[PDB]
Amino acid sequence: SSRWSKDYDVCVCHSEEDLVAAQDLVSYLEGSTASLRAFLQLRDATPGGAIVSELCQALSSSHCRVLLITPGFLQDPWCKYQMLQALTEAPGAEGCTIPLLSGLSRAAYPPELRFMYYVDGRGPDGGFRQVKEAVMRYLQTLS
Repeated sequence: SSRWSKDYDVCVCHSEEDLVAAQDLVSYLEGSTASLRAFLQLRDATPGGAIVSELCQALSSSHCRVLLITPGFLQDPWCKYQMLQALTEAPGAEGCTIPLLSGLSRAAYPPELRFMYYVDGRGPDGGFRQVKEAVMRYLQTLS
């Protein structure tokens, strides 16, 4: 059998500042826990110019995604314009991301995020690791 069913299963979009974290948390599931194949596609230095790529269905082909960033960094226009896919430009119920926030009242993230999510991980309670528990709540769909 060569014909594949999907190209991407899980993607962890985060800053290189936590390259070790994303790889540490992903390593847990990669083992014999979730039995999935997650990949980290960090921003790469473009060759120069930049065009408007067609609808990236690949990003929507994924099942789940882990998003871990700061309230000050995510506040940037790049993160907002990039996360636009998770804001409104989403598939429907796939490629869902889990943005971790440290007790933010819509001060760091836009109002578009308004939904039945409720960002958790406020104060120094180990929000970083909490990202692993967040993705665990998504598996509930496979019950």
